[PDB]
Amino acid sequence: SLKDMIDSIEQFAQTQADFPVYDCLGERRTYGQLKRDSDSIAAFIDSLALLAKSPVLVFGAQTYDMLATFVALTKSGHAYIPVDVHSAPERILAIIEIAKPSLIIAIEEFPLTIEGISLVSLSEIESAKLAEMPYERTHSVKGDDNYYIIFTSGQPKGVQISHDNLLSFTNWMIEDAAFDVPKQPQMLAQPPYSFDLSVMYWAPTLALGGTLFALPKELVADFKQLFTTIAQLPVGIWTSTPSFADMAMLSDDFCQAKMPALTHFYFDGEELTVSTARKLFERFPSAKIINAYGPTEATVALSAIEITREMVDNYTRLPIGYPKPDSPTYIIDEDGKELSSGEQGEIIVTGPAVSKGYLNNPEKTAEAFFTFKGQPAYHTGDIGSLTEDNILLYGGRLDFQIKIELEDVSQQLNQSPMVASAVAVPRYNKEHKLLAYIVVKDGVKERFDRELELTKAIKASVKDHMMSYMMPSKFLYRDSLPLTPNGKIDIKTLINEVN
Repeated sequence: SLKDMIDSIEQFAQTQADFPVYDCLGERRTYGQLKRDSDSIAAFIDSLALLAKSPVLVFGAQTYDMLATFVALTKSGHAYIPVDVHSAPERILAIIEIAKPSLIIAIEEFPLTIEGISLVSLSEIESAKLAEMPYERTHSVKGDDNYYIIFTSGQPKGVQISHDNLLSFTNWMIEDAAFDVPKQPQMLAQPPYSFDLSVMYWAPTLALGGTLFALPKELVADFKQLFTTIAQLPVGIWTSTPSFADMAMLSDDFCQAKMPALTHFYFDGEELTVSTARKLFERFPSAKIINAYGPTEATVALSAIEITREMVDNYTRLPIGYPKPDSPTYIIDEDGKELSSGEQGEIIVTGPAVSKGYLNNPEKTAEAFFTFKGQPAYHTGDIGSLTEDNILLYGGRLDFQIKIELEDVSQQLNQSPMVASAVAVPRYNKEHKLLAYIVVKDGVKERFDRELELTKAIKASVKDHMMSYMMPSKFLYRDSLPLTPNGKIDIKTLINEVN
């Protein structure tokens, strides 16, 4: 049972000083270096005489200095706000208005000028590391103090995760049979620090003293090379969105033979498709696949389960798994009434992993955060249900249960032997409403004179399992789907594209 994230990495600094905590295509850093580097940055932070416990915005990609800096802020009692190098300047500016950081640490070149706030760059950090100052933790973040603030993706909200929030996620994850995390795990680090899925690699990794394998900023660009460089890393564990795995599927190198070391896939953030999973079993016969689910507002994930071939062969949708023992999760009616097994309603999460709320936004906190049986609770905005087995099943976003949930129509379509992926979207006219974007498997377009014949053909492929009222009317064909900065299918965009 983990007690303090920092205490942990501090031990590994005594216990396995020269073991690698970080690797970027071969340039490595060790637990001993992480301790000294972060001790010295901490010292530099304290010398800046920032207001106690103020948050600090850390802007960069996924280099070692990002992590060293995060650890230094935690040591010196500051929550960090991670902002990725690719985020839109308006997003950055909005984040800065909401969070009112006392300092900006631009570990990559800051793309803006913001007067009124202290700004420090990479050179200051490197100069602090080079100075090797000593550090004693007198005012680290502990308990209910913010550990990090992650901004959501509408208009942005700042989710406050406390050290206690964090420990509850991490302690579950490393004790969970599904995840089954090995000692000193060797984990890919593909998700950006601005997205909370990244916690799913750095927390268990730092807690179990493994190594993070990070990729350079410019490989994020070209996908042919990306997946070829990833291929060469001795990574044991792949953590990403399912859409990112779908992209990996287009590479010859994404397979057992080229990635002999790969034992586990951890997915969160997005519906894991039956088809994606089947395909993963094609390329990695021996790999285990873990589906996990949770909102940012409850620390990364609240449930998880192993995916089997039994499930892939049989099910329409994949399960999102067993809720964690310390975070009681409930399904509720629209009236607030808890539902018995099997009925569908809003997923509600409770317990010590629930965020204390949205930084400086009490209206939105009051709307989503409430007390359920005297336990702090969060409205997920997700529809699902609970099995007798205590297994969460996913229906979809409340925003998209349009009565059925668009998500269901979508997965019923993905069942077509002709469809690569589909998304059912509605058309609006006065705030008044059934279509679907389709990408077909390759070599399908060419088998067909016109769109109508293709549409009739697709619609016949799925008819015997699709209720009549759930079959959309017009299909809109594209060659791929738009992807959000965080590796997700951009549903919002697709619904706007059809006004």
